[PDB]
Amino acid sequence: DGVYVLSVKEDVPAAGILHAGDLITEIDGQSFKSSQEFIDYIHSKKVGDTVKIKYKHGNKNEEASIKLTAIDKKGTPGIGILEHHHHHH
Repeated sequence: DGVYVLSVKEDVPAAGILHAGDLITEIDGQSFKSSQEFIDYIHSKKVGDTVKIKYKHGNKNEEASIKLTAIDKKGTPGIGILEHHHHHH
Protein backbone atom coordinates (compact mmCIF):
# COMPACT_ATOMS: atom_id res chain seq x y z
CA ASP A 1 0.00 0.00 0.00
CA GLY A 2 2.63 2.57 0.91
CA VAL A 3 5.93 3.46 2.50
CA TYR A 4 5.73 4.09 6.21
CA VAL A 5 7.95 6.88 7.53
CA LEU A 6 10.19 5.75 10.32
CA SER A 7 12.63 8.63 10.61
CA VAL A 8 13.60 12.01 9.09
CA LYS A 9 17.11 13.49 9.05
CA GLU A 10 17.83 17.03 10.23
CA ASP A 11 19.83 17.94 7.13
CA VAL A 12 17.14 17.36 4.49
CA PRO A 13 14.36 19.40 2.84
CA ALA A 14 11.50 17.38 4.29
CA ALA A 15 13.16 17.87 7.68
CA GLY A 16 9.88 19.29 8.93
CA ILE A 17 7.44 18.49 6.16
CA LEU A 18 7.31 14.72 6.66
CA HIS A 19 7.18 13.61 10.28
CA ALA A 20 7.81 10.14 11.63
CA GLY A 21 4.78 7.91 11.36
CA ASP A 22 3.49 9.03 7.97
CA LEU A 23 2.45 6.90 5.02
CA ILE A 24 3.69 8.14 1.65
CA THR A 25 1.03 6.81 -0.73
CA GLU A 26 1.39 8.93 -3.88
CA ILE A 27 4.59 9.91 -5.66
CA ASP A 28 4.04 12.48 -8.38
CA GLY A 29 0.52 11.15 -8.83
CA GLN A 30 1.93 7.67 -9.02
CA SER A 31 0.64 4.87 -6.77
CA PHE A 32 2.68 1.77 -6.14
CA LYS A 33 1.84 -1.73 -4.98
CA SER A 34 5.29 -2.53 -3.62
CA SER A 35 7.97 -0.43 -1.93
CA GLN A 36 10.47 -0.99 -4.72
CA GLU A 37 8.77 1.41 -7.16
CA PHE A 38 9.14 4.25 -4.68
CA ILE A 39 12.82 3.27 -4.59
CA ASP A 40 13.12 3.20 -8.37
CA TYR A 41 11.20 6.39 -9.19
CA ILE A 42 13.41 8.37 -6.84
CA HIS A 43 16.49 6.43 -7.98
CA SER A 44 15.78 7.79 -11.44
CA LYS A 45 15.25 11.44 -10.55
CA LYS A 46 18.18 13.86 -10.24
CA VAL A 47 19.36 15.53 -7.05
CA GLY A 48 17.90 18.92 -6.13
CA ASP A 49 14.76 17.92 -8.06
CA THR A 50 11.27 18.60 -6.73
CA VAL A 51 8.78 15.72 -6.64
CA LYS A 52 5.19 15.70 -5.39
CA ILE A 53 4.59 13.57 -2.31
CA LYS A 54 1.10 12.90 -0.97
CA TYR A 55 1.34 11.43 2.49
CA LYS A 56 -1.11 10.70 5.31
CA HIS A 57 -0.56 12.13 8.79
CA GLY A 58 -2.57 9.76 10.94
CA ASN A 59 -5.68 9.98 8.77
CA LYS A 60 -5.37 13.40 7.16
CA ASN A 61 -4.81 13.55 3.41
CA GLU A 62 -1.82 15.85 3.01
CA GLU A 63 0.63 16.46 0.18
CA ALA A 64 3.71 18.56 -0.59
CA SER A 65 6.71 18.95 -2.86
CA ILE A 66 10.10 17.83 -1.65
CA LYS A 67 13.48 18.63 -3.19
CA LEU A 68 15.52 15.42 -3.47
CA THR A 69 19.12 14.92 -2.38
CA ALA A 70 21.91 12.38 -1.88
CA ILE A 71 20.71 10.34 1.06
CA ASP A 72 24.09 8.64 0.81
CA LYS A 73 27.46 9.58 -0.67
CA LYS A 74 27.20 8.36 -4.26
CA GLY A 75 24.88 11.29 -4.82
CA THR A 76 22.02 8.87 -5.29
CA PRO A 77 18.57 10.50 -5.54
CA GLY A 78 16.56 10.12 -2.33
CA ILE A 79 14.05 11.77 0.02
CA GLY A 80 15.91 10.95 3.17
CA ILE A 81 13.54 8.78 5.16
CA LEU A 82 13.73 5.31 6.64
CA GLU A 83 11.02 2.83 5.73
CA HIS A 84 9.62 0.09 7.92
CA HIS A 85 9.86 -2.50 5.15
CA HIS A 86 13.03 -4.57 4.80
CA HIS A 87 15.07 -5.34 1.68
CA HIS A 88 13.55 -5.33 -1.80
CA HIS A 89 11.08 -8.02 -0.70
